[PDB]
Amino acid sequence: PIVEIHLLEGYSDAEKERLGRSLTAAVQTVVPAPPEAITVMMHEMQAADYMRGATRRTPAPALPDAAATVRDFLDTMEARDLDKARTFLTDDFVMTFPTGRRMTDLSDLVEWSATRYRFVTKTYDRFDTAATLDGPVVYCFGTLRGEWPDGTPFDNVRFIDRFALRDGKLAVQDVWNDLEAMRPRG
Amino acid sequence: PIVEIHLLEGYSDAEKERLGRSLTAAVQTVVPAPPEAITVMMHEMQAADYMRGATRRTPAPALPDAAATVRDFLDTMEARDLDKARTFLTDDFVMTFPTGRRMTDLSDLVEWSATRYRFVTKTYDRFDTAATLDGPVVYCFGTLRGEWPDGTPFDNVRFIDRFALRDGKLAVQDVWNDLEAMRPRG
Amino acid sequence: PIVEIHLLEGYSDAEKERLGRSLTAAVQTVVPAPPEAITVMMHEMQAADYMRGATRRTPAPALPDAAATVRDFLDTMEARDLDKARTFLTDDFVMTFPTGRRMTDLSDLVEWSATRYRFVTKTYDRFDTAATLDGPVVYCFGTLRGEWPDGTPFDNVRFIDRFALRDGKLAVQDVWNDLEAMRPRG
Amino acid sequence: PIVEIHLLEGYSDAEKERLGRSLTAAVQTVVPAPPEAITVMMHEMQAADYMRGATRRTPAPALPDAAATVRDFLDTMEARDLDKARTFLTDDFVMTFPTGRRMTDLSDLVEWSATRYRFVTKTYDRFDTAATLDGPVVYCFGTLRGEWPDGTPFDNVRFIDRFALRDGKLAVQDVWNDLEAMRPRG
Amino acid sequence: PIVEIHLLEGYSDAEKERLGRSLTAAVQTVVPAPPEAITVMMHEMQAADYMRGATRRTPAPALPDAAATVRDFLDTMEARDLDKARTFLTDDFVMTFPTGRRMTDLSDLVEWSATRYRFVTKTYDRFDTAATLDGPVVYCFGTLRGEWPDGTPFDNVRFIDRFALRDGKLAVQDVWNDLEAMRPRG
Amino acid sequence: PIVEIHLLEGYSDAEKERLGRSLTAAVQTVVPAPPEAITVMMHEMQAADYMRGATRRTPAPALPDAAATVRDFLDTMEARDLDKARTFLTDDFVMTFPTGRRMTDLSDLVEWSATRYRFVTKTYDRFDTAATLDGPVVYCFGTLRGEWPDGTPFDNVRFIDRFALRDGKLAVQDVWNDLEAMRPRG
Repeated sequence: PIVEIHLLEGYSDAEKERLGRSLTAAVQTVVPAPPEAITVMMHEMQAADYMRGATRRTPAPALPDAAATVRDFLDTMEARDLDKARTFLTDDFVMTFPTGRRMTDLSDLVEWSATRYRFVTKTYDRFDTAATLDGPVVYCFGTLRGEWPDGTPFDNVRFIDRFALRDGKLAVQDVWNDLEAMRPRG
Repeated sequence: PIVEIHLLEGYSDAEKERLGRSLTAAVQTVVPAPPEAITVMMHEMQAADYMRGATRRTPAPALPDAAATVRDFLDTMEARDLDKARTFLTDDFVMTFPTGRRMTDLSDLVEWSATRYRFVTKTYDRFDTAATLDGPVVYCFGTLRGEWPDGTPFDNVRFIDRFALRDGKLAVQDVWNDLEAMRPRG
Repeated sequence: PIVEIHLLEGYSDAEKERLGRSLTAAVQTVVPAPPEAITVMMHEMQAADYMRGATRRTPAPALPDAAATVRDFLDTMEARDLDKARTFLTDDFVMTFPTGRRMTDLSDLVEWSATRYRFVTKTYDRFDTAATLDGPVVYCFGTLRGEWPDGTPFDNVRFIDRFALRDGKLAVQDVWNDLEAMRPRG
Repeated sequence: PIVEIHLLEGYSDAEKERLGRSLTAAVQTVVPAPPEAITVMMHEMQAADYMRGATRRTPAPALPDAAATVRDFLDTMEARDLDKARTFLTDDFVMTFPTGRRMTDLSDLVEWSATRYRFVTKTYDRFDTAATLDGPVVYCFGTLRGEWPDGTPFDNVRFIDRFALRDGKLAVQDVWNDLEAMRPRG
Repeated sequence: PIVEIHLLEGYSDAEKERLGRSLTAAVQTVVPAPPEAITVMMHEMQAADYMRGATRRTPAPALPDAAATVRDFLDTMEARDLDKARTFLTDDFVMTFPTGRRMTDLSDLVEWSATRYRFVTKTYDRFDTAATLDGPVVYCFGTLRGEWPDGTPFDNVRFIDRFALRDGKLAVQDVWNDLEAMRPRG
Repeated sequence: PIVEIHLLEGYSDAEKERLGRSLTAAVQTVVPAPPEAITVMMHEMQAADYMRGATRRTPAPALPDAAATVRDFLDTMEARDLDKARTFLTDDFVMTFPTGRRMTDLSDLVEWSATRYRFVTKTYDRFDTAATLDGPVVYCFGTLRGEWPDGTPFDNVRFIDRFALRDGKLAVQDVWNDLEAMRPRG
């Protein structure tokens, strides 16, 4: 299958590369061709060579790479830099953590987790980006290492995060993980 | 943006529809245009009209709707019809459940889960399909209702499933949920 | 130059003909290439093959030929079949005749016109259709023959009509002619 | 509908805009779509990227905007600069004014009109271009202000002009107006 | 590289296959890509979908396969069916065989060859078709088996034929071979 | 017919010219259209605008003009400059000469031919390049002049060479000629 996309000039090489990869995978959700049977060609237009409604149009500035934004945010939270972390977030950002704990302030999350473990560090197995008609959604999963409250080190505890975005910013975060399934009880 | 895709004739209307929606959404991971500003045009070719390496090509028969395949599998599992559930699976299908329990035989899952709760029933908040270069990956999440082993009822226990597919069959299942986080402890 | 147009299936051959000639002529308003150096290709899409905003589009019916509609209306007026004439008009149709006489009701025109001449019959020299971004606009000019109020015959009195259309119906008529220039004065 | 046009490099942004608008309007003579639903994409080729006959082609230098040419000729005539006015004209230019007065010399028209009014100056309500296969045809209409021969001022006397062009110059002019309909009579 | 060709309906599947292979090969005379990297797509248009100079156009009836025509002529000469062989030929067909012997009558070739060998039968290693703008040119080469005039058998005597064609018919034949280089000498 | 080819930027004007003429000639092997009915359009893509298998292609430099390479090599062999002549050859180059003599060392050809004639020089009637799916194949033919071993001059002895190329180098040479047919015999 051969995909052509006509777009206005001004997107970077890295943005074209994301788009090309995204278009290729889209095809594979229906057509079981190997990526190597799938071609994407991009035709760039200058503003004077494009009109819609008898009117030139302004290119929509590119969204950042949603998976990179999520990783940057999650890195910034591990560095405990809440000021910087907030710059990734919409005004109405909402987090849901295990138990259904719903929170809108990053400080609330620090206090709530403080007693659940001393710290946790993420190892990422995978980032998947789900393209929706409401923009991208990011899933990332892997394992946690850290220490329980009494200091006991743990390791290889599975986690997954889901982020929904709006206009490039993180708008919703949901978290599921295996901490309470691996916590020592007896 | 205008997307054109050239493909061999034979795909159903519903397949073209999924394909067009996936392509539209793929654009939106980079170009934040209103879906109204995004056009998809499909050019259908007869076998005789298309050639690569100087030879006609075989129409690769369409994949099914992966989210619907996942939903049907999970429904069948809830009906405890393991004979049918296995018709969804690759021969090397592997499941990972909370604690990192890695299982390849649905029977193993039944026995392992039997002690952890009497039953669960899934309410689905959302499916998302992540188009990858290895094919579709399906994420679905929502909440569980059921009973703890002592017969105590629960509901609204968060869960998330991830499925990776291969040639229209389910190849990998990973599961994360809030059961151990919500389970009553003396 | 080579013009490609992509459109939904279901236009007749004659409609495709009109569209091809119109596109060719548009090119000739800027590029003084001979018509033979201008190619038009039409790609036809089934509904299933075309999507904007993740939605199939319903194919409209083609507009009638505006110049024929005008001719038909003017013919009906000459036959004095007002009921039929009105079927050609928008509810807000407006006429402007020499002296700037502005009229909305066909019956107003026959009354106003009756004192000006016994009758007029149009010979058409030319129709022209101007493609505008509000729709087609038709111009037709030629000569009138008739009799002045006292019965004196006349012939070859120049006239021109302009019609603006909306959705295939006649929305504005402007009229200009040489009657008063040629009228006998005692 | 999506219109693509392939043309050789060299046309200015303004020429491209004219062409884009003409193609858009052309579509609207058959397909009842709002301009907003109609896209025009231009693909520009360098000489080395284009071949017809195993040989290259030289682009036809663009036509000027016929409506601007007409307006400039008419402005010039209002300034009474007949030397300049003639540079707009084909050698066989022919004029027809109310009464069927057929004229080839601009000085003829000056003499003939001098009897008819002291002066008139045009206010333009609209320009329309009819794209035809023999090149553009220009219609413009509006009103005249001026003075009758005895010095009585008039105002809002309707007029319409039609110009046929040949290779960018004015070849035929036809005029119709309400001057004799509005003239005071005895 | 992606090659697209737009053409009128009416070509057979076999004609399209020849066309696709020739376009692929053409690309390979300049672009050093393997055929598997070269895609050809054909867009077929009904007559109503195509316009040049604002008129429909009639497809040129396809040419026959030049290399098959040659093979058929040569097979016919091996069965010695001269009357049939002359149906492949232009009225001014010319042959040139080793020693420079030029001949226009097939029966002249029969008499000349008679004393050079008892018979010869062609095994074809290859046909190559040279796409020139002045007509097709067919080269074919391989080996001969047969018997010298004294009955002594031979095989693997190399041969090559060149044929120029005109409007589907064989117009020139040139032959070179190793018979005299292999002939036994006293 | 209208051919479009999409390819990476970087081909020279002369390379595009060869490619356009070749595509044109390819069409003409099937569609006997006049060359001015055949247009070729080339669409150039930047590296970042083209993907296959979700990865960009590295453009490989255009092939040289095969018929020129062949001519250069043959001129160099006439000059007896084997060192230079070998720069044109693949490492697995193979020659077949009359009698089926198969040689891989240019030195071998000089020994073998030295006893067959004093020298020959080629007068070329024609080069034909055949576009094949294995790459370009060059045929050139004409006549030889030289001297038999005893010094007796000859001229007008027919010859034909066939070269197959690989990555712009000569990989196979086959030769057929009338030398043994014209040699004086005791």
